[PDB]
Amino acid sequence: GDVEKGKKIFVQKCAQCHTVEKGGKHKTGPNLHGLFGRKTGQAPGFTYTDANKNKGITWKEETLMEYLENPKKYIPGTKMIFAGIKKKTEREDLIAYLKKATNE
Amino acid sequence: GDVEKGKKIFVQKCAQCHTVEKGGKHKTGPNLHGLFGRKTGQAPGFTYTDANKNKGITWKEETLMEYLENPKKYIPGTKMIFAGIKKKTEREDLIAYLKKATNE
Amino acid sequence: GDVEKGKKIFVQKCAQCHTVEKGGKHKTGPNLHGLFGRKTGQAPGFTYTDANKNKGITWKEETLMEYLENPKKYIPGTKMIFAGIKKKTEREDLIAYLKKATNE
Ligand code: HEC
Ligand code: HEC
Ligand code: HEC
Repeated sequence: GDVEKGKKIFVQKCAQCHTVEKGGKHKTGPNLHGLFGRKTGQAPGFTYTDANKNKGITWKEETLMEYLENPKKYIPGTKMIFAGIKKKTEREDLIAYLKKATNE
Repeated sequence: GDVEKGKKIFVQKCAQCHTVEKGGKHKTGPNLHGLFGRKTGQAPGFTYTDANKNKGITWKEETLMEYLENPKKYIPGTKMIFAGIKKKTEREDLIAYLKKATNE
Repeated sequence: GDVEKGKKIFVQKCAQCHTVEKGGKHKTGPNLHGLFGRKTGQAPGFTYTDANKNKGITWKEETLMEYLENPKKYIPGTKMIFAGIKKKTEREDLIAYLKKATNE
């Protein structure tokens, strides 16, 4: 595989939601560092859909090749954009900030 | 709730689509200034889905807690990304612009 | 139509995914230069959905007016955000890059 071309593909189609560096930050999507040889939905600090959290497979060339071809087909129920916040604590904190920030 | 903590959440999951400050601009989503105590779909100058426009509830701790847990469940039909432009005149202006810029 | 207003509409609701200038880059969506008088899904260098690729209509005021009011109704199956990579080649390159970058 051509790593050089890979980078460019990532910048145009993935970077908007993903970071790859170690210690990288979470955005719309989880940080991808340490992806290979690891099971789906295990990036620390990120809240996945139950589907991505339980797909159960290990990310590698074969699995990635099939997933990236059609994510929704490989993992029915996965969501690429905001679909809500599960943790009650998280929602509470967000709402606290909102009651303050939107009340200038 | 924790205001600080909530800000990091907003920045990571909401900022790309929402502004909170008074007079702040609409983006993909409506500016959220004066959210609390206001009825759904009432931000001046933003075109909501008929669903969000007519949900008929008032934004507050409880209503927001349920909505943020699962947006589309609370307001079936709500759209997070471009789903079209209702106003005929707006589509006309936009098209006149494209007619100019894409042929230049 | 009012081009000046049209430019404002495009900046707020289209710019994030589309460029218009000749030689413009492809982002989430395809560069739109040369849109008028061309068949759907004909932008060089962009991988459209089979739906957008074969809608078979010519982009003109009449067609755009309908499309812009409700895209998915006009072209069912069309996707506005990442829905997968068709070409096995790109997937291999992307995966080769990830293999390196995510392993820092
Ligand atoms: C935002 C609009 C995204 C774009 C564009 C891309 N991805 Fe993504 N990805 C996104 C989210 C929110 C999620 C999780 C969804 C869920 O169901 O919880 C993901 C997840 C992945 C994963 C799996 C990670 C894991 O299981 O730990 C991979 C491997 C992945 N995304 C890859 C990927 C690539 C390579 C992209 C560009 C081609 C890409 N994504 C774009 C959000 C978004
Ligand atoms: C990203 C979040 C987008 C936004 C916002 C807008 N568009 Fe888009 N558009 C996007 C994609 C990914 C695609 C292709 C979808 C597919 O099925 O492959 C498109 C396509 C168009 C087209 C047709 C291009 C062609 O036939 O060659 C047009 C005419 C178009 N989009 C226009 C457009 C305008 C004017 C927008 C704002 C009002 C707009 N798009 C937003 C992604 C996104
Ligand atoms: C991307 C686009 C987003 C993201 C990532 C978030 N929201 Fe927001 N939001 C968006 C839109 C286009 C709409 C309106 C949808 C429709 O018309 O059906 C909204 C609306 C809200 C609302 C209700 C506003 C109102 O009734 O006046 C709220 C309270 C809201 N969104 C909040 C919100 C928060 C706190 C987010 C982060 C967790 C968030 N959104 C993300 C679009 C988008």
